Amino acid sequence: SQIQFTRHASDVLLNLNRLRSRDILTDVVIVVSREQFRAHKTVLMACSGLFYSIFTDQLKRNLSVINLDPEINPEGFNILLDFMYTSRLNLREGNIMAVMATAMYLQMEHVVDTCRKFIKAS
Amino acid sequence: SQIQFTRHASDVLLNLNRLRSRDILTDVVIVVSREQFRAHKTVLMACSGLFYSIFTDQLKRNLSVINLDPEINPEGFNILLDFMYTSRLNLREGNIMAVMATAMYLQMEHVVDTCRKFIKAS
Ligand SMILES: Cc1cc(C)n(-c2ncc(Cl)c(Nc3ccc4c(c3)CC(=O)N4)n2)n1
Ligand SMILES: Cc1cc(C)n(-c2ncc(Cl)c(Nc3ccc4c(c3)CC(=O)N4)n2)n1
Repeated sequence: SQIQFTRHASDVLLNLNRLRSRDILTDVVIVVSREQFRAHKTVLMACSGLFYSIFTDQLKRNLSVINLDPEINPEGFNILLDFMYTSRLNLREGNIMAVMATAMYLQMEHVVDTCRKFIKAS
Repeated sequence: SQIQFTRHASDVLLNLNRLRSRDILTDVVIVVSREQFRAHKTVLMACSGLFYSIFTDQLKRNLSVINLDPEINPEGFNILLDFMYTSRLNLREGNIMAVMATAMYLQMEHVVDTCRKFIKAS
Protein backbone atom coordinates (compact mmCIF):
# COMPACT_ATOMS: atom_id res chain seq x y z
CA SER A 1 0.00 0.00 0.00
CA GLN A 2 0.86 3.77 0.25
CA ILE A 3 3.79 5.38 2.16
CA GLN A 4 2.50 7.87 4.74
CA PHE A 5 4.44 11.14 5.17
CA THR A 6 3.61 12.05 8.82
CA ARG A 7 4.91 15.68 8.55
CA HIS A 8 3.62 16.53 5.02
CA ALA A 9 0.29 18.15 6.11
CA SER A 10 2.11 20.38 8.69
CA ASP A 11 4.82 21.26 6.06
CA VAL A 12 1.99 22.25 3.59
CA LEU A 13 0.24 24.44 6.24
CA LEU A 14 3.57 26.12 7.17
CA ASN A 15 4.17 26.97 3.45
CA LEU A 16 0.58 28.25 3.05
CA ASN A 17 1.20 30.55 6.08
CA ARG A 18 4.44 31.77 4.40
CA LEU A 19 2.40 32.60 1.25
CA ARG A 20 -0.20 34.47 3.40
CA SER A 21 2.65 36.47 5.12
CA ARG A 22 3.89 37.52 1.64
CA ASP A 23 0.32 38.10 0.35
CA ILE A 24 0.90 35.48 -2.40
CA LEU A 25 -2.35 34.33 -4.08
CA THR A 26 -4.56 35.63 -1.21
CA ASP A 27 -7.95 36.19 -2.85
CA VAL A 28 -10.14 37.68 -0.11
CA VAL A 29 -10.13 40.46 2.50
CA ILE A 30 -12.11 39.86 5.71
CA VAL A 31 -13.35 43.14 7.20
CA VAL A 32 -13.80 42.94 11.00
CA SER A 33 -15.04 46.43 11.99
CA ARG A 34 -11.98 48.80 11.75
CA GLU A 35 -9.53 45.97 10.89
CA GLN A 36 -8.93 44.05 7.63
CA PHE A 37 -7.34 40.61 7.16
CA ARG A 38 -6.25 39.06 3.85
CA ALA A 39 -6.44 35.25 3.44
CA HIS A 40 -6.79 32.32 1.03
CA LYS A 41 -10.50 31.39 0.62
CA THR A 42 -9.53 27.67 0.39
CA VAL A 43 -7.90 27.78 3.87
CA LEU A 44 -10.89 29.73 5.37
CA MET A 45 -13.31 27.09 3.91
CA ALA A 46 -11.09 24.25 5.20
CA CYS A 47 -11.31 25.58 8.82
CA SER A 48 -14.70 27.29 9.15
CA GLY A 49 -18.31 26.16 8.70
CA LEU A 50 -19.22 29.82 7.96
CA PHE A 51 -16.64 30.43 5.19
CA TYR A 52 -17.37 26.93 3.79
CA SER A 53 -21.14 27.83 3.56
CA ILE A 54 -20.28 31.23 1.99
CA PHE A 55 -17.76 30.31 -0.75
CA THR A 56 -19.27 26.89 -1.64
CA ASP A 57 -22.39 28.86 -2.82
CA GLN A 58 -21.84 29.83 -6.53
CA LEU A 59 -23.47 33.24 -5.75
CA LYS A 60 -20.70 34.14 -3.20
CA ARG A 61 -17.80 32.00 -4.60
CA ASN A 62 -16.08 34.96 -6.31
CA LEU A 63 -16.46 37.69 -3.59
CA SER A 64 -13.16 39.54 -2.92
CA VAL A 65 -14.44 41.22 0.31
CA ILE A 66 -16.36 39.65 3.23
CA ASN A 67 -17.78 42.04 5.81
CA LEU A 68 -18.06 40.11 9.05
CA ASP A 69 -20.74 40.82 11.68
CA PRO A 70 -19.90 44.28 13.26
CA GLU A 71 -20.10 42.77 16.78
CA ILE A 72 -17.21 40.34 16.07
CA ASN A 73 -14.09 41.23 18.07
CA PRO A 74 -11.11 41.78 15.65
CA GLU A 75 -8.61 40.29 18.18
CA GLY A 76 -10.74 37.12 18.45
CA PHE A 77 -10.77 36.82 14.64
CA ASN A 78 -7.00 37.57 14.38
CA ILE A 79 -6.22 34.75 16.90
CA LEU A 80 -8.46 32.29 14.99
CA LEU A 81 -7.03 33.23 11.56
CA ASP A 82 -3.52 32.56 12.94
CA PHE A 83 -4.91 29.26 14.35
CA MET A 84 -6.20 28.29 10.86
CA TYR A 85 -2.68 28.68 9.42
CA THR A 86 -0.59 27.32 12.34
CA SER A 87 -2.58 24.60 14.29
CA ARG A 88 -1.75 26.72 17.40
CA LEU A 89 -4.49 28.34 19.48
CA ASN A 90 -3.60 31.20 21.82
CA LEU A 91 -6.21 30.84 24.65
CA ARG A 92 -5.84 33.11 27.71
CA GLU A 93 -8.23 34.22 30.52
CA GLY A 94 -8.21 37.71 28.94
CA ASN A 95 -9.32 36.43 25.49
CA ILE A 96 -11.26 33.10 26.17
CA MET A 97 -14.77 34.69 25.88
CA ALA A 98 -13.86 36.78 22.76
CA VAL A 99 -12.19 33.75 21.06
CA MET A 100 -15.08 31.35 21.90
CA ALA A 101 -17.77 33.84 20.69
CA THR A 102 -15.81 34.30 17.42
CA ALA A 103 -15.33 30.49 16.94
CA MET A 104 -19.11 29.97 17.46
CA TYR A 105 -19.86 32.62 14.81
CA LEU A 106 -17.24 31.11 12.42
CA GLN A 107 -18.73 27.61 13.09
CA MET A 108 -15.33 26.15 14.09
CA GLU A 109 -16.77 23.26 16.16
CA HIS A 110 -13.39 21.80 17.27
CA VAL A 111 -12.20 25.22 18.57
CA VAL A 112 -15.60 25.79 20.37
CA ASP A 113 -15.15 22.35 22.05
CA THR A 114 -11.55 23.28 23.09
CA CYS A 115 -12.81 26.64 24.51
CA ARG A 116 -15.40 24.61 26.56
CA LYS A 117 -12.55 22.38 27.87
CA PHE A 118 -10.47 25.52 28.74
CA ILE A 119 -13.39 26.92 30.84
CA LYS A 120 -13.94 23.46 32.47
CA ALA A 121 -10.19 23.16 33.38
CA SER A 122 -10.08 26.78 34.76
CA SER B 1 1.65 29.35 25.72
CA GLN B 2 -0.41 28.09 22.68
CA ILE B 3 -2.60 24.93 22.50
CA GLN B 4 -1.40 22.63 19.70
CA PHE B 5 -4.06 20.88 17.58
CA THR B 6 -2.17 17.74 16.42
CA ARG B 7 -4.75 16.80 13.70
CA HIS B 8 -5.54 20.32 12.37
CA ALA B 9 -2.98 20.32 9.48
CA SER B 10 -4.23 16.87 8.25
CA ASP B 11 -7.91 18.04 8.61
CA VAL B 12 -7.04 21.18 6.49
CA LEU B 13 -5.32 19.05 3.78
CA LEU B 14 -8.29 16.61 3.69
CA ASN B 15 -10.71 19.57 3.17
CA LEU B 16 -8.44 21.09 0.47
CA ASN B 17 -8.53 17.68 -1.34
CA ARG B 18 -12.38 17.72 -1.05
CA LEU B 19 -12.38 21.20 -2.69
CA ARG B 20 -10.06 19.91 -5.48
CA SER B 21 -12.43 16.88 -6.06
CA ARG B 22 -15.34 19.35 -6.49
CA ASP B 23 -13.20 21.79 -8.55
CA ILE B 24 -13.84 24.54 -5.95
CA LEU B 25 -11.46 27.52 -6.31
CA THR B 26 -8.93 25.54 -8.42
CA ASP B 27 -7.09 28.23 -10.38
CA VAL B 28 -4.70 26.32 -12.67
CA VAL B 29 -4.66 23.44 -15.16
CA ILE B 30 -1.43 21.43 -15.46
CA VAL B 31 -1.05 19.94 -18.95
CA VAL B 32 1.03 16.72 -18.95
CA SER B 33 1.12 15.66 -22.63
CA ARG B 34 -2.40 14.25 -23.46
CA GLU B 35 -3.68 14.60 -19.85
CA GLN B 36 -4.82 17.67 -17.88
CA PHE B 37 -4.99 18.13 -14.08
CA ARG B 38 -6.70 20.99 -12.23
CA ALA B 39 -5.25 22.14 -8.87
CA HIS B 40 -4.87 25.00 -6.38
CA LYS B 41 -1.65 26.98 -7.14
CA THR B 42 -1.11 27.51 -3.36
CA VAL B 43 -0.99 23.72 -2.75
CA LEU B 44 1.34 23.15 -5.79
CA MET B 45 3.71 25.90 -4.45
CA ALA B 46 3.55 24.41 -0.93
CA CYS B 47 4.77 20.97 -2.21
CA SER B 48 7.02 21.67 -5.21
CA GLY B 49 10.21 23.69 -5.74
CA LEU B 50 9.22 24.02 -9.44
CA PHE B 51 5.68 25.41 -8.90
CA TYR B 52 7.04 27.61 -6.06
CA SER B 53 9.67 29.11 -8.48
CA ILE B 54 6.97 29.55 -11.18
CA PHE B 55 4.09 31.22 -9.29
CA THR B 56 6.27 33.25 -6.85
CA ASP B 57 7.54 35.15 -9.97
CA GLN B 58 5.13 38.11 -10.62
CA LEU B 59 5.48 37.40 -14.39
CA LYS B 60 3.96 33.86 -14.01
CA ARG B 61 1.82 34.40 -10.84
CA ASN B 62 -1.46 34.73 -12.78
CA LEU B 63 -1.04 31.91 -15.40
CA SER B 64 -4.15 29.68 -15.65
CA VAL B 65 -2.37 26.95 -17.70
CA ILE B 66 1.05 25.35 -17.10
CA ASN B 67 2.40 23.11 -19.86
CA LEU B 68 4.76 20.66 -18.24
CA ASP B 69 7.81 19.19 -20.01
CA PRO B 70 6.46 16.79 -22.78
CA GLU B 71 8.72 13.97 -21.48
CA ILE B 72 7.00 13.95 -18.06
CA ASN B 73 4.96 10.76 -17.50
CA PRO B 74 1.28 11.70 -16.73
CA GLU B 75 0.91 8.73 -14.31
CA GLY B 76 3.98 9.90 -12.36
CA PHE B 77 2.49 13.41 -12.11
CA ASN B 78 -0.99 12.05 -11.17
CA ILE B 79 0.54 9.99 -8.28
CA LEU B 80 2.50 13.05 -7.03
CA LEU B 81 -0.50 15.41 -7.27
CA ASP B 82 -2.51 12.93 -5.16
CA PHE B 83 0.50 12.81 -2.76
CA MET B 84 0.43 16.65 -2.46
CA TYR B 85 -3.22 16.52 -1.31
CA THR B 86 -3.14 13.32 0.84
CA SER B 87 0.38 12.84 2.44
CA ARG B 88 0.22 9.32 0.89
CA LEU B 89 2.72 8.19 -1.74
CA ASN B 90 1.89 5.21 -3.94
CA LEU B 91 5.38 3.73 -4.72
CA ARG B 92 5.51 0.39 -6.60
CA GLU B 93 8.24 -1.43 -8.62
CA GLY B 94 6.20 -0.66 -11.77
CA ASN B 95 6.11 3.12 -11.10
CA ILE B 96 9.27 3.88 -8.93
CA MET B 97 11.40 5.20 -11.87
CA ALA B 98 8.51 7.28 -13.38
CA VAL B 99 7.59 8.73 -9.93
CA MET B 100 11.23 9.54 -9.00
CA ALA B 101 11.95 11.21 -12.41
CA THR B 102 8.77 13.32 -11.99
CA ALA B 103 9.64 14.28 -8.35
CA MET B 104 13.15 15.37 -9.49
CA TYR B 105 11.60 17.56 -12.22
CA LEU B 106 9.02 18.99 -9.75
CA GLN B 107 11.88 19.61 -7.22
CA MET B 108 10.10 17.66 -4.44
CA GLU B 109 13.28 16.90 -2.44
CA HIS B 110 11.56 14.86 0.33
CA VAL B 111 9.83 12.58 -2.24
CA VAL B 112 13.15 12.17 -4.21
CA ASP B 113 14.84 11.12 -0.91
CA THR B 114 11.99 8.61 -0.19
CA CYS B 115 12.33 7.19 -3.76
CA ARG B 116 16.10 6.72 -3.04
CA LYS B 117 15.21 4.85 0.20
CA PHE B 118 12.66 2.67 -1.73
CA ILE B 119 15.41 1.64 -4.25
CA LYS B 120 17.90 1.04 -1.35
CA ALA B 121 15.34 -1.19 0.53
CA SER B 122 14.45 -3.15 -2.68
C1 LIG C 1 -17.91 15.09 3.33
C2 LIG C 1 -17.78 16.54 3.71
C3 LIG C 1 -18.70 17.30 4.45
C4 LIG C 1 -18.20 18.56 4.57
C5 LIG C 1 -18.89 19.70 5.28
N1 LIG C 1 -17.00 18.59 3.90
C6 LIG C 1 -16.15 19.68 3.70
N2 LIG C 1 -15.50 19.74 2.54
C7 LIG C 1 -14.68 20.74 2.25
C8 LIG C 1 -14.48 21.75 3.17
CL1 LIG C 1 -13.45 23.08 2.74
C9 LIG C 1 -15.18 21.68 4.39
N3 LIG C 1 -15.05 22.71 5.32
C10 LIG C 1 -15.71 22.74 6.56
C11 LIG C 1 -17.11 22.66 6.64
C12 LIG C 1 -17.75 22.70 7.87
C13 LIG C 1 -16.99 22.84 9.04
C14 LIG C 1 -15.61 22.97 8.94
C15 LIG C 1 -14.97 22.91 7.72
C16 LIG C 1 -15.10 23.12 10.36
C17 LIG C 1 -16.35 23.05 11.20
O1 LIG C 1 -16.40 23.16 12.41
N4 LIG C 1 -17.40 22.93 10.37
N5 LIG C 1 -15.99 20.63 4.62
N6 LIG C 1 -16.78 17.31 3.39
C1 LIG D 1 11.86 30.45 4.41
C2 LIG D 1 11.35 29.78 3.16
C3 LIG D 1 12.12 29.33 2.08
C4 LIG D 1 11.28 28.79 1.16
C5 LIG D 1 11.71 28.20 -0.17
N1 LIG D 1 10.01 28.92 1.64
C6 LIG D 1 8.80 28.58 1.02
N2 LIG D 1 7.75 29.36 1.24
C7 LIG D 1 6.57 29.12 0.69
C8 LIG D 1 6.41 28.02 -0.13
CL1 LIG D 1 4.87 27.76 -0.89
C9 LIG D 1 7.54 27.20 -0.37
N3 LIG D 1 7.43 26.12 -1.24
C10 LIG D 1 8.49 25.25 -1.54
C11 LIG D 1 9.70 25.73 -2.07
C12 LIG D 1 10.73 24.86 -2.38
C13 LIG D 1 10.56 23.49 -2.18
C14 LIG D 1 9.34 23.01 -1.70
C15 LIG D 1 8.32 23.88 -1.38
C16 LIG D 1 9.47 21.51 -1.61
C17 LIG D 1 10.89 21.24 -2.09
O1 LIG D 1 11.40 20.15 -2.20
N4 LIG D 1 11.43 22.42 -2.43
N5 LIG D 1 8.70 27.51 0.23
N6 LIG D 1 10.10 29.54 2.89
